[PDB]
Amino acid sequence: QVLLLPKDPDDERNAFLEVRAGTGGDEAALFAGDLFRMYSRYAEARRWRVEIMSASEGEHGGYKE
RNA sequence: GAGGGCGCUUACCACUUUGUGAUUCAUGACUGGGGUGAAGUCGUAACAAGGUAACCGUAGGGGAACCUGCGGUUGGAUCA
Ligand SMILES: [Mg+2]
Ligand SMILES: [Mg+2]
Ligand SMILES: [Mg+2]
Ligand SMILES: [Mg+2]
Ligand SMILES: [Mg+2]
Ligand SMILES: [Mg+2]
Repeated sequence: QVLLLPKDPDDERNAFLEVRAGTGGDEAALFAGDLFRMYSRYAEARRWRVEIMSASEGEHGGYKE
């Protein structure tokens, strides 16, 4: 029942969280503004730095990338 | 002796070889389009007079649907 056997490289490194619109077009680019709101609020629960480097917005709102 | 056989020889002829051409299948850097997409970008050309009535031939032009010229057609509308 011992829990920490293996090692893990890359495991503490910072991420590049990319979110892209799938099927739906203007609405798949409108749920993508709610996955970014899912993880950017999760990264503030445990004190991380979101850094919006590139973002192209949808027509009716959200993010297409 | 006549005649036959063997040999030789010539004629026809299969193998095989050379030249060139047709044709069909495979393939080829690349390129012209075509078809299918439960989402993208740029427009809105068509269907209502679709907001420039559409369309046919042809010609020229333009990212693209197209647009314009000349002729034609009604498979156009409104005529108070
Ligand atoms: Mg139109
Ligand atoms: Mg117009
Ligand atoms: Mg018109
Ligand atoms: Mg027109
Ligand atoms: Mg018409
Ligand atoms: Mg012109």
